[PDB]
Parts: sequence; structure tokens; C-alpha cells
Amino acid sequence: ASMKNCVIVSAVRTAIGSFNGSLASTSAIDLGATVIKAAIERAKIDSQHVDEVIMGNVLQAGLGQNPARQALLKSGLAETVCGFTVNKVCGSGLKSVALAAQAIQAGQAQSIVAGGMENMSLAPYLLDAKARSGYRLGDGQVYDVILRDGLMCATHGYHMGITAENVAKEYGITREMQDELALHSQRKAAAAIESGAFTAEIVPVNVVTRKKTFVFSQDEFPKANSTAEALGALRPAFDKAGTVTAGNASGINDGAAALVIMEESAALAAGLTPLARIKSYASGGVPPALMGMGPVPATQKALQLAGLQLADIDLIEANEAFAAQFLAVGKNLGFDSEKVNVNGGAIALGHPIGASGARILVTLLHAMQARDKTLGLATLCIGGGQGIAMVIERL
Amino acid sequence: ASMKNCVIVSAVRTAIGSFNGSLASTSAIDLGATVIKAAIERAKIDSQHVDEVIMGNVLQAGLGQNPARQALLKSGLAETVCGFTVNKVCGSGLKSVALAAQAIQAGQAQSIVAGGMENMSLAPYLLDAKARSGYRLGDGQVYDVILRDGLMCATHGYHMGITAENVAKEYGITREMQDELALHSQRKAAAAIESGAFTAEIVPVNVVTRKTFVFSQDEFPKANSTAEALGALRPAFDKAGTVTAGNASGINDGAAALVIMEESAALAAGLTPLARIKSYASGGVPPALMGMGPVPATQKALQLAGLQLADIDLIEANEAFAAQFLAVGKNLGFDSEKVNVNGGAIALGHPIGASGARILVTLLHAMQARDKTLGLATLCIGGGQGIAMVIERL
Amino acid sequence: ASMKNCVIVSAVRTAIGSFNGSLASTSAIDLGATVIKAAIERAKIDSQHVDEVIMGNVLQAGLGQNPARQALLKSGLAETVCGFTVNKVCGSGLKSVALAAQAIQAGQAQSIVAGGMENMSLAPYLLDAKARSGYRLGDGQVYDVILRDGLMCATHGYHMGITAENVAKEYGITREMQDELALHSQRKAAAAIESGAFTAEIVPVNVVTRKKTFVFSQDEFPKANSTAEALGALRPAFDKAGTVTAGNASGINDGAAALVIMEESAALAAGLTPLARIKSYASGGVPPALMGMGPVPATQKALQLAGLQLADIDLIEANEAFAAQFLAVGKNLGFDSEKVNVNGGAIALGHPIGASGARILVTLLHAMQARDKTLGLATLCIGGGQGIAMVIERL
Amino acid sequence: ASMKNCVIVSAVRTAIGSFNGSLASTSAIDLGATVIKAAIERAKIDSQHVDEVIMGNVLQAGLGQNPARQALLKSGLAETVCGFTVNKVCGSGLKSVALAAQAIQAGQAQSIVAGGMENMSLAPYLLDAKARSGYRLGDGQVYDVILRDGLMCATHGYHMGITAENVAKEYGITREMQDELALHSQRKAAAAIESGAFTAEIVPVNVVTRKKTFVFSQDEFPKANSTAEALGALRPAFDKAGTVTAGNASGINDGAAALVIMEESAALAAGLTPLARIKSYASGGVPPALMGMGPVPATQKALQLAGLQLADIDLIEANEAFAAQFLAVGKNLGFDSEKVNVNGGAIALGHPIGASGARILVTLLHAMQARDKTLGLATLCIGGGQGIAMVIERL
Repeated sequence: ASMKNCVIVSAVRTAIGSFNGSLASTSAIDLGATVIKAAIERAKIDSQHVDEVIMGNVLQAGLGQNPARQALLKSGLAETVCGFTVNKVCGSGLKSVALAAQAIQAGQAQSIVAGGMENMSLAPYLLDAKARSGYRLGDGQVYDVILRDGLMCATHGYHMGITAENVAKEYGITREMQDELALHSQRKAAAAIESGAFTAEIVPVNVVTRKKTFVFSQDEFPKANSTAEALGALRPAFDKAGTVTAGNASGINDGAAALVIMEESAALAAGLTPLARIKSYASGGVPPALMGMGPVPATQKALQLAGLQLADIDLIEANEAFAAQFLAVGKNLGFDSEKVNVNGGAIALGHPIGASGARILVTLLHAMQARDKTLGLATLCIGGGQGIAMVIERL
Repeated sequence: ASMKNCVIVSAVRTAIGSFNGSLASTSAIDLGATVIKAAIERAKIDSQHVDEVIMGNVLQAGLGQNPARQALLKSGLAETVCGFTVNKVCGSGLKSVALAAQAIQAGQAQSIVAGGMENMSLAPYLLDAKARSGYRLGDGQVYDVILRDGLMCATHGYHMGITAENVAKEYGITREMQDELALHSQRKAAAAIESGAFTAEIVPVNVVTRKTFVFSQDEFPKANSTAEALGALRPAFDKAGTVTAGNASGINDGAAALVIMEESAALAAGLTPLARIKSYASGGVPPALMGMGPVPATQKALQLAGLQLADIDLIEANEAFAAQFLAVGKNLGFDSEKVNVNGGAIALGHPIGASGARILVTLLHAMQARDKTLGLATLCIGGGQGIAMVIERL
Repeated sequence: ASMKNCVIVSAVRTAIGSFNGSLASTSAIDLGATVIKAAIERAKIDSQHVDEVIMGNVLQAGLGQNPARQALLKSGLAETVCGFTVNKVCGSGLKSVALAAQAIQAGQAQSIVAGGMENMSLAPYLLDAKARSGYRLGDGQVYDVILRDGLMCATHGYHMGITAENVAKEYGITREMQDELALHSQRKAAAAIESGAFTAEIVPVNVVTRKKTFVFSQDEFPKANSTAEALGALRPAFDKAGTVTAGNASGINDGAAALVIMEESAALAAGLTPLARIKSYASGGVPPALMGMGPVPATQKALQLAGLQLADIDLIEANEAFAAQFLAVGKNLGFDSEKVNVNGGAIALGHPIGASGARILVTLLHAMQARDKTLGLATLCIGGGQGIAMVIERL
Repeated sequence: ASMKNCVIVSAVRTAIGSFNGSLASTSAIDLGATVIKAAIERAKIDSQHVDEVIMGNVLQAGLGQNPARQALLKSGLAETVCGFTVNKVCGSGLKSVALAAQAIQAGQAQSIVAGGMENMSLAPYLLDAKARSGYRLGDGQVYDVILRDGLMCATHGYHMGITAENVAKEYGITREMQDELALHSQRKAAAAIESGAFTAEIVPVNVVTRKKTFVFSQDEFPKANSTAEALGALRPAFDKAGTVTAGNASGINDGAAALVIMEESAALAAGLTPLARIKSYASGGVPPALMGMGPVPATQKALQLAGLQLADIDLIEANEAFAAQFLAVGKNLGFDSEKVNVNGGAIALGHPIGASGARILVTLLHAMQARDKTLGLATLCIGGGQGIAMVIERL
């Protein structure tokens, strides 16, 4: 057998909600179902021709057997359509797309929906280890699952924000550099929102509660009228002696994203329109303490697999979990800053952990289309000391 | 670019612990680290040549960021080695192997460790989102994660055991048929244990508490099981039903892993391929009938391999419930003598995220012991899926 | 030895907060300390002459050893002053005062502060004993203490509201009758508030939070938007086929009340001014299913012990936990509706369960003073099938 | 009106269970029902001539509306019989009896069942009170109700055991003194058990569970073959440099006790046999840090009210919550050790907090009968810095 080509046929995302914000009552699985259905619709594929659904999701606690399969079922897909759920932390949503592409390239499937989903506002709490056998006597604890499974380092026991401080120190990324980057992200996001740059990529969500009904269609994390002065006055969020603040880090957020990926000859034979070819993908490992540098080896490997140099890439989405690591990555790889996050990034837009990797890919494709660019790179760091990267080529 | 062949170079598992038994103080991730390291050792690969680690794990709650990655680091692999955690419920451990094989076949890696790990004893209890945003007024619930994320159907809200009842009714699988099958499994497992048939595949685990001892023998098998004792058991899930604790698997702890490699690269390194992965597939069925998942998965796997079922010499078909084991057999036409020759999960246990890899490890060793050529490993998956893999001994 | 006379020397309450409202950050014990201190101040007694403090409190869970004793200490009383906490559910605050009177009449004390305190907003949630001995396998429940220890029948396992439906059916109290009564309570309460009728009896509470700093002095439960039409449009709260709604029942509420009670000769010898003599008190029992009828036997007995007929009473406070039971009691006893709850009742004002019995007594005495009336009756029903009543005579 | 005389007509208790022991599946309320019914049977009163039931209960969390009233109903008393629940912490069970005597002396009742009940094994756990509005973000705690509501000082936030260390220091009570006292209590209890001395006072409890079925009739907390050597080897429980251990302090325990109390001339006219007259009672306050000294002012007051000197008392039950405080109280008052806790005390027998004050009164009465003594004193310390005492005259 010879390897096949894989293409993207559609790409969609929800608007990203704030913590306890507009999506705080909409399960991760319902957000996933929303983007799966929308990606199917927008691709104009026959929904009975979907071979698998692969979805990232990090905070799986309490969500029930295999969130990806629940989401595909809730989307309306037939019971015969398989799926599974991927946890590579912040990389989960892009890893899902990379696995879809691999399955297609390998001849194992022709059509897959892939992406990620996360609702952090609805993450649960855990009882301490004594609950099953009995607390007996004495107080106990309850553990926040966001922190335990999502935002704390399992190797070192400190917050991802501390890994960001480590990177800041190791690569000489100052508080002022981090705040300038943040303000840049805020400004680009505001301009993208105001110009309608995200209109094409966002599927609205109807939100119904006892109190109110409303349609959520605009990213709500951005901080209007951000200024260098307001940023410089914030206190550090993770260490009193540190540099990382709520203003130069992304947030806790809720959202989902998905893409239809298909074997190229099959998409063409079905009369569909390939939007981009997936050219390469790769993952990389680094020390957990320096997890924010994950994108460096992932990107190097991806570019090598694509037969490209970094300069060949027209547009880059590099996730902004923390300004500190965003900057250190860019400095190490030599990113042309004018090509990166042209519509703003996670500091403004948010970081729904299991969706973000797919979210950035969605934003990347649509930005390449708007600017008629040919080659794009999406990459992000991963808690536990990893990175993932993907290169796509517009058609 | 051309597709590559993938081979198994080693295969190992822990003994399977009972609920609150010998492995109940050993974290899933530590069990995973054990089997990763052992699989690497047994393969005689250079451990710096591992490209990725892929591990199944279902009850992820409270285990911390990306359990597979923690397990690979705890095994001693370098920080440059990537990994990720797979959740396809009961299929997770076999799915991980299938993903490893695929990555190899696709030229994206040369050497992967894959498998699965589960400690159901250590699964936590959970307060739902209301603990975070406020209960406000009125009662809430505290959820056993074993049930919520492992053993209850997310679509129907009832136990996997109820899906087994559905299957028993739909396919005419009686209580007596279920109990006969359970006794057979108990007998075969006891004979396998007694003859040393699991000795080659099991990596012992050192357990330290309190208690210091070595765990090396599967402890879920029920000594002196009888048709009479089984026939008297009360149904476990429905008072008018057929499924009991004696004709269903348990809640269990364990792990399993295999070294998978591109075939030319294994040979060039002077290693010994144990089997080639010939095909793999997944299938979807109604969640209410999830125990039937192996049927389409096996059909597809066999078709991908260019084989008929009769070509297969040995089969491992997981026994989550006798009801579904039997219905699956009837729908596929299994030769009962070729299936679960060393016993199955009714006797051995069902550590959910590991079981898919566990059966593969057991299959391969049984094929070696009996000098057989073709083997099939398959299992049902909560939520209405199945997975199957065919391997060919070298 | 001869029995002694007992008099009221002061009577005070907090304004009654709404659930999650103005008092929701002020602990029951701090509310109790506030009224204990104020009652002592208003009585003009030497505070070293207080022999005991007796406080009603129903939701004791998590409040620490003997809430009454914590309140007395927080009020500034010496550690030599004893106290204890009474739980007769809704009757607790009146029972505390009855006990104080009895102790004084029996020559066991000369001066006692009695009342009740409740913060329902701050009531905890609970894990039952399986948390201590171990869940083992399978789920458990997390119980709202308001419901478990306050508002659900321990005998029948249903809400107090269902007992109100039972009473509505048994005594033929219709939805319309209930709503007419509710509107009347709302109207009397609004007029009493507006005319200042509660100024003398209320002690203000200072409230400080991160968000707000303010003084709470006006009952906030009353519903300005009350009309027969709005009330008729409400859905039943407890039974879809029933009559009881949020509009014709009291609320979940926060508040406290206290009174200084003294032996009569001693109050006079100290140069203090008795406000009223406690003439009698009694408790009664009825079926838990019909607990709202508790006041009938309690009142009958209290009247007999006072040597009075119901027509001798000038003013009545009969608590309005539910219009259904308020009305059924009144019909049974033959209350002159113009003498009852002249400043409005709990449907408008609220029902902080362990305080309400003392609260109504405070309201009664001040209303008797305003109207120069001689004989008063305070009575209320009690979950679990009881009632309590007290008759007082102005001096 | 003139005061009346109050007599005890019956006195009964359960055996005391160990933590997680024989009574650990029998609710406090069911234990209370068992002693209420037995006390009524033993008194030979018409089985419905009860005016009120008054029960002590400290850990009321999650037990439902007014545990005393649930207990009286479960005992089979008619719904017309009133009841309430008392919380004066460790003093609750004796406080209930005192209140019953006061109501009778006051002419307000003729026949009351009073006592206390506690099941510490079944005490629940509490979520942080913020769970109602939400933990929001970050780890939290779960609180043991035994500790929060029973065993920790609400004023100082430390364990009753620490108050015991405070008293040991203040009054010079050494580890060796404490251990000698403990061994003495163990020995007396073992001899009392072996001689049948508790047989008359104990009501057996049938325990039926899925696992086990048996009759519980013998106190199970006593430690068989206690020695000075085993005691001297124990580690301190509450402070590493301290004196208080599991061997010289009481336990966490389950149990209940109740008495029928009646007006004297009416008991006689009914043909009943008074067992003792309640001669006096009182409560006292001390610093919470020194709560174990509570019995001193309570006992001084009770004796003064009875017109007696300490030396007139024939037998004393002084609770042994901690040897340290037991001894300090005895030294301060000058107790004749030969007259105190003649059948052993709580170090051997256990301390079911809301029951103990009634429990010791039951033991005192039966011991007076066995030794044909005339005057008895029952007293105990109370968390929060109180004490209570009662003097009885045989019968």
C-alpha cells in the first residue's frame, strides 16, 4: 500500500467563553456535538460517510464513558460511527486532528471529524483518597479537578504558571516584554473581532437558562481598553516574586472546535472542495519544568517532515498560554512576529485546554484564506513537557 | 511513500488484582511505568530509541496531567519521549496498540510502547459542577467514578450489566448458558495458573505497605467454582435478570504493554520479531447492546487481513459478561475450543483501560505455547463499540 | 416556696434578611450576639447581673459547640454567664423565652436573655455517615441542611409545604383564600414599614463585605410587586395539583431576636421599667402531617392557664409559615382577623426559623405599646407536629 | 402558686458503645426511643401520661427536625406529647433532666421523660459553608462534625483534650496522677460489670444488620487487663509534650439514657413509687480554655441551693472526660475519692456526649440504691466553659 494525502474540508469553532461566562452551562460534550455537526454541515459531506470522530478533552472527570463518543452521538451521527477521546493535555485538540490525518494517510479511514472540547467552568471536585474506605475521624480535603488534572504539573506539583516563570527566567523574558506581548494580542484580537475576521469560523451557540436565553457568537475573554499601565500594575498570579499575571497569561475558558478531514481523492470524487492539505505533524518532548518550550522540537520535526524551512511558512498560530513561553519559543525558533497570531491569541481569546489545539488550527486556516496565503503552522505547548505542531498547505 | 510493516517485539502484563486487593495501593500510573519498563527490557531495544508511549486509561479523574506521559517518565524514559492517553473505555488498551501500529505503518515512528493501565480500587469519588458554582438549594449527589466514567452507560444511565441483560434477551442467552460459560472460564484459568501458562507474560509487582510482598499471580479466580454455587447466586443488576457476580467479570486493577516496531528496523537492530500486526478495526453498535461491539470490529478486521474467521488459530474475546461473550460467539461463529484457552475475564478480571492490551499479551503467549500462526483479540466497549486486532506469529 | 412573676424588660430584633440577602454573610451566632447585647442595653440592666442566656437555633450543623454560649460570649458577657441552645424547630425562639420565664418563676434565676437566631443562607451541606465509614462502591447524596434539619418532615419525609397542602385540604382552605391572606399580609407589612411601626423594635446590623459596606435596618423580604393577579399566576411550589406557592408561604430567611426577662420585684428594685408580665405559656402536639394546626392546642392551653377567653386578647401574633395553616388555625379558634398580625406577618416579613418565635413576640409587644393594648397572644406552628403559645400583659 | 416537689420514678440507660462498635448502626434517635419507652415501662406510669419529652443531643447535624420529638414518636408516645431538644454540649443530658424538674416544680407539668442521646459513630461530615454559593476555584475542605460541633472549642479552635492539658498544667496534675486515676476507673468498672452492678440500669438493645445480629447489654469501652505499664507507654494524644492520652481520657461513644420525672403528690396518688427527690440543680461558667473546671461553680451552687455541704453527700458521679480535669475538680472541691464513681467512670465506660449527663445520673441513682445511700451528686464539665450539677435524695 502507498500513503494517501489528507485534506481539510471544513473547520469550525465555538466562540470561547469566560470562566463562569456564556458557555458555563453548556457541557463540554454538547459543545463538542455542536462543532461536530457544524463541521459536517459546512463540509457538505454525506454524514453517513463519517468513519470516526476523535476529540480532545482533558478534564474527563465525571463526564461519563468516552466523551468523544457521547459527543458524536449527540451530534446526530449514527451508532455505527466509532470514536475515542484523546488526552495530550493542551495538545489534545491538535493531536486529535493529527491522528485523523494519520489514519487517513494510512488508508484506514476516508473521512473523520476531529477536534477538541472543554468546559472548565463545569469541572468537578474530588473527595480525598479516604472517602471510599472512610474518613473515619478528622477533616479531609476536596480537590479542584481543573488544578489537579489540567493546570498543575504532575511531575513538580506546581502550577503551569510556575513553568512559565521558569521559562521567563531561563530565556530572559521580562515582565515588560510579557506585558507588551499581551497588549499586542489584545489589540489584534479587538481588531479581528471588530472587522468580522472570526465570523466565518464561529458557529453560534444558543444558550438557554432559567434566567435568560441568548445566542453566544463573539469571543468574550478579550479585555477592552487594555493598557500598558493597567498591565504593569497587576500583581503576579503564581509567585509574588514573579512576572506572570492574569494579564499576560491566558484564562480558564470553555469552548470547542472541529474539522472534517478526508482522503483527498475521495473528497474530490464526492464533489467537495478541499480547503488545505495536511502536510506534516509532529510532537516533541522537553523537561516538564520548561513545558512551554514544547513547540520548539515539535515545530522542528514538523518542518523537517514537510521538507520546509520556517521561513517558507506564511502564517503561524502559536498558542499564548503564557506570554513568557510564547516569547521564549518565538526567540528560540526566530518567528517573524508579523506572521504570528495575526488575529490575536489566547491571552485575549482564552484557553479551553482540550479544544485549543484544534481552535488554533481553525483560526489559522481561516486567516490563511482571508490573506490568500499558502503555508501555515499551528503549534502549542503541553503540560508535562510536550509540544505539538502541524503544517498545512492551502488549496 | 510506501506503508511499512509493524511487529511486536515484546509483550508483558501485571498480574490482575482484585478490587481492594494486592494492587489496590499501586497507582495506575505506577503499574503503567512497570509494564513499560518491562516491555522495553524484554524487547532488548535501546531505550533511547523509543519514539512514543501510548497508554489506555479510563478512570483518569484525579490522576493528574496526561497519565501516559507520567507513566513513561516514571518508567525512566527520557523527557524527549512523547506520550498520550487514550480513552475508548474497555477498548482503550487495544486501541493504543492499534494507534502505535498505525503510526509505524505510516512512517511516523519506528518504535513505540503501547498498552493500558487501570486502578479501579483507587478511582475517586466526585462532587459534580454544583460544588464549584454552588448547590444553592436542595440536595446533590456524590459520584463513584468507577460507575460514572467506567461502568455506567452515559447514553442510558444504567449499568453495563443491564446492557448484558439486553443482549441476553435479544440473542436468547439463558442464565444456564451464562453459568456454564463462567464455570468453563474458571476451570481454564485455574489450569493455566496451575501449569505455569502465565509465567512468561507476567511481570511481578513489588508491593510495600504497613505489608511487603511480591504480586505475581492473578487473584480474581474463584477456587472450586461449581455449577450449583453459580446457579444459586442472586442477579446483580436486575432482580428478574440473568447476570450475576459469578457470570460477569469484576472490578480490577492492572496494566499491560508491548513494544511495537517497524519490521526492518527491528531486524536491523538484531531484535527478534514475535508477531506481525496484520490488521485492526473498530465497530459501532447501539449503546444498549454494547456487548455486541466485537462483531462488526472482528468482521472488519478479518476482511482487512484477507482472512476468514476459520483461518484464525486462537482467539481472545473478552468476557466482560458471559451474556455478551456468548452472543458474540454465536454471531461470529467462534469455535469455542480456540477461544480464551487460558481462561478469560470472568475468572481473571477486567481492569478496564488495560484489558484490551492484556488480552493481546495473553493471546500472543498462548500462540507461542501452542505454536500457532494466527490470532484474534477483540472486545466490547461501553457506549456501543468494539475493537479487534489480528496478529501473525513469526 | 412561692412562684414568682416574670416580666419582659426589653425586646429587640434584627431586620429579617432574604435568602442570600443582606444578612447572608453574618453568622447566626453574630446575629444572636447583636440582639443579646442590644436587649441588655435597652433593658438598662447591669450586664453582670445576667444569670443565663437561652437561644433558639435550628440549623446548628457546623456552628460549633453550643451556639447560644458562643453568642453570649460574643455579646461581651462574662464567661461566668451560662447558656444553652434550644431546638423545638419553628417554636425554638418562643420556647427559649418560655424557659426563661419558667426559670424565673421557679426562683432559679432573676435575669435571663432569651430569644433565637438563624442564618439559613449560611446553612451547610452534608455528607451522611457513609462518608465516615466509607462509601465503598456506588454513589451517595449531599444533603442541604436547610431541608434536612429545617424544612422537611422527619416523620413523613416531605416538605413542610406538603403539610400545608394537607391542612388546606382538611380545612377547606382554597388557593384564593390563601392568596387573599398573603396580599393582606404584604399590605399590612408595607404600611407598617412605611409608617415606622418597626423602628423601635429593630436593631440595625452593620454589614461589611469585599463588595458592599452598609447598614441593614429594614425588613427586605416584603414583595412590593404584590397583587391578587401576580399571586394567582404563581405555580404551586410543592405539589403540581396543589395550592401552596412561594407567594402564599413564608421564605427562607436570616435574623435574630432577644428579650431581657426578669423577676418582677428585682426589676423594680433595680429601678428598671417592666414592659409586660408573662401571664402563661404552653405547647401542644398534633399529627406531623397537620403540623400547621399546632397553635390550636397550644393556644387553648395558654388561654386556660391565664384564666382567659380568646375574646379577652386585644392583639394576636400568629405566625404565617403558610397561609393555608394560618387560615385553618384562625377558623378553628375563631380569631378576630382585625386583631391579628396588625403589622403584617411572615409571608411578607420572613421566617428565620429558630428566631421567629422570639421575633413575633417582639413584634407583638411593640404593637401593643403602639396601640395601648393590654393582653397579647403569640403563637406558632412547629414542624414535627407541635405548637407553642404565650400570653402577655402590658404594664 | 406554691412550688412543687419533683421525683425520679425510673432511670435507665443503654450500654455504651465504642466508636464503630455495637451501636454504630443504631441512630441516636432510635437509642433515644429505646430509653424513653423503657423509662416509661419501668416507671409503671400509664403509658401515655407523659406531658413532655426533653432530650439532649449535641451532634444534631443531619438528624432531622427536633431529634427529641422524633425519638418520642418512635418510642410510641402519642402525637399530642410535646418535646424538644437541648444542646448544652456535654451537659445536655443532665440539663434536660434539670429542665424537667424545673417544669414540674413550677407546676407546668406533672410527668416528663428526660435524658439524652448521642451516636458519635454516625455523625456526618460537612462541606465548607461556601459550597452553597460554590467552591469556585481551588482546593477546599470537608469537616468532621464530631470535631466541629462536639470536640473542638469554638472559642479557641483547639480540641477539648488541649483544655485538659491547660487544666493539668494549671492545677499540677501529672501524667502519673492521670494514669493512676485511669487504672482505678478501669478496675472499678470491671468489678462493677463482673458483679452485675449495671444490670438493673441497662436496657438491652437488639442490633440487627445484614452482617450481624445480637443483643447489646454490656458496656464495651472498658479495656480488659489495663495496667500501669501499658498506660505509661502510651503516646500523648493531643500534644507531643503533653500528658493526655487515649488511656487517661474517655472515648468517642454511642448511647442514650432517660428518666421519668413526676410531681411527687400526684405520683403517690397514682400508686407509683418515687425513687428519689431532685433536691437541687445548677449550672456554672468558667473560661473556655479551662472548661474542665466547670463542675466547681456548678457544684458549689447546687449544694448551696440544696442547703448542704459537700460532706453531706454520700455518693458522687463526676464525669471523667479527662483524668486531668477529673482530678483537678476533685482537688479543688475536696472530693472524698472513695465516694466518687464507685462503679467506674467514663475513662472506662465512654462519653456519648449528649447522653452522658443523664447517663451519670442513672448510674448515681442505681448505685445509691445498691449501697442504700441518701444523698447523691452528679456533675460534669461542658465544652465552651461550663459545668452542671444536680443533687438527689433517696426515697
